Amino acid sequence: NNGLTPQELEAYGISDVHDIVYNPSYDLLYQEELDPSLTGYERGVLTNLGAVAVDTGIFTGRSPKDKYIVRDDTTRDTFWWADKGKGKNDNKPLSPETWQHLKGLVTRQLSGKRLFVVDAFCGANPDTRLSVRFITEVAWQAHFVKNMFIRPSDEELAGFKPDFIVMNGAKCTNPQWKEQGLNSENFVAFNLTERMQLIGGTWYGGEMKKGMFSMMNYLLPLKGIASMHCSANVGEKGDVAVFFGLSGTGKTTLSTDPKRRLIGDDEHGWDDDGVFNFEGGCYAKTIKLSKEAEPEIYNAIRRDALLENVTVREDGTIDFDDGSKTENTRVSYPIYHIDNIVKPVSKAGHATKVIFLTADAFGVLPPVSRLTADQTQYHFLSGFTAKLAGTERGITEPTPTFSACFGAAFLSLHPTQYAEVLVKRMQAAGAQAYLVNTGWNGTGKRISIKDTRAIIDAILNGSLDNAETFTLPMFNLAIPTELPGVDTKILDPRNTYASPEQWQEKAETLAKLFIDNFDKYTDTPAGAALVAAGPKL
Ligand SMILES: Nc1ncnc2c1ncn2[C@@H]1O[C@H](COP(=O)(O)OP(=O)(O)OP(=O)(O)O)[C@@H](O)[C@H]1O
Ligand SMILES: [Ca+2]
Ligand SMILES: [Mg+2]
Repeated sequence: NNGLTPQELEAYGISDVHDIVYNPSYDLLYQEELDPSLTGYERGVLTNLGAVAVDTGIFTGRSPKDKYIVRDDTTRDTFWWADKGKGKNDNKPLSPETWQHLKGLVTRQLSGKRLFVVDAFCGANPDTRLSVRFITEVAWQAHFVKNMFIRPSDEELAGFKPDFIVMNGAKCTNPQWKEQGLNSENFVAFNLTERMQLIGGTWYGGEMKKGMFSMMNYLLPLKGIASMHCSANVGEKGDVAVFFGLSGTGKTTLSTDPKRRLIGDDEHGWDDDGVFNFEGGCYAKTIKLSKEAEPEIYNAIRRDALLENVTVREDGTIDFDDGSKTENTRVSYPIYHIDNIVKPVSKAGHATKVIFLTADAFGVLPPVSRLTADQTQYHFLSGFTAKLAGTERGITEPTPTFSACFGAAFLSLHPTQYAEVLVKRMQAAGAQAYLVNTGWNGTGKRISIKDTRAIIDAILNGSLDNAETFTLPMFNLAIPTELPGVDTKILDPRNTYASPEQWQEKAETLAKLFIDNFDKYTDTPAGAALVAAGPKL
């Protein structure tokens, strides 16, 4: 039906496939999205910036409650199941039977129509990458995966064999859900024996992106390769830095620095050769976006970029400040929309700087701290930050949260498994870790992007490592006495309070939350020993 034969899709259970649009160019996608006869959520609008904008419907973020993984002989003893030992997680078990029902709904839905099939790679390295095949009936969805995943060359497509198949049946729902013990009529299901992901009900593109990240998070650590929820860049001297963090904490904004070559902004692996990007694009947040503060991200918004849920006025101009649809407004663009990037392949050497970004809503943690090896493990496992996004934050949150490894929602294995491989990679490279508060302090306002950038610079240029430091009580974090380019006043979180006693109060409350959260890791001699690295009242 074009590139692919209708019979190859029949193997997946899809029938009467009328027309196949295989690996569409950006030009065909542009034409497809602007088709005047499109209706509903398939419709695209042209903005004054040249980029097309879409409305993802009801779902403006991920639906963790609708995430299920089939429990069978492949995943039984390896997955970090939500219903097993100590472990707050979204890995809810699903029966092969219910899975077959869901598959029937999606294949029936995709049957008898024109489909968009995009073949792409997840992982920059040939040896550990997943060849993924995406099937959708909605043009902008194909566009999303074209932007986010690694676009294969013509010769690569020649002998392309899918390792994983993602079927997006956003238009259908499961009416038998109550009867089947599911959360709702929507679903994001994974089956590792069949190597497939099914999406129903939710149009949100993030589900495909994070779904494959969840799969990489399962496969890579099993072979000794770290799978990380971080941004990464390289300086001209070949020095690599990785920035860990949750939604909206600064991974994207802080890694996009003109003096450094961007490797990626969200998901990376770490093998014997170094750090590699899993993706071929960036997924930036756009609420309150200002070209003055984020010129590189602003300029990447042009033809081929795909805006999501932003408010477009009558004259086609965008209102980036408007969060009435959702505060989780986004834009995806192929990585090349950023000028200073690593190419042709998104990879670099071993990371020597590991930065943990935390958006502290309590206004307790210092702007920056140099972590000891034990504190590194402790804070990585604790993953304290704020859920300021992921479905609509920046006003409906920040919700204080402890997200193991700074990405609990995408972990398929136990948090300790990610911690050990990461610690292994850091040791071999002599990497140092730092904790950075991109959140709030005593002023009730977020730390300015300018002060944060100066801090990142200080870390990257080593001025932080050679600065005199003193210990912050309770948390026992080593903070610099002064830093070039940064206002000395903010370095000590107690100073932003009219009384350090006010700080004491909040700091004791936060410390208790940390101690409470960590107790679930004290089971092993290791976890038990790490308690000494955490807060002490
Ligand atoms: N000091 C600061 N440092 C970083 N980001 C800041 C700061 N002050 C405000 N922000 C805002 O916080 C948000 C951080 O978003 P960013 O896209 O970097 O999050 P992320 O870590 O990449 O999240 P995700 O995992 O969802 O991609 C941006 O909207 C940015 O403008
Ligand atoms: Ca992310
Ligand atoms: Mg991002």
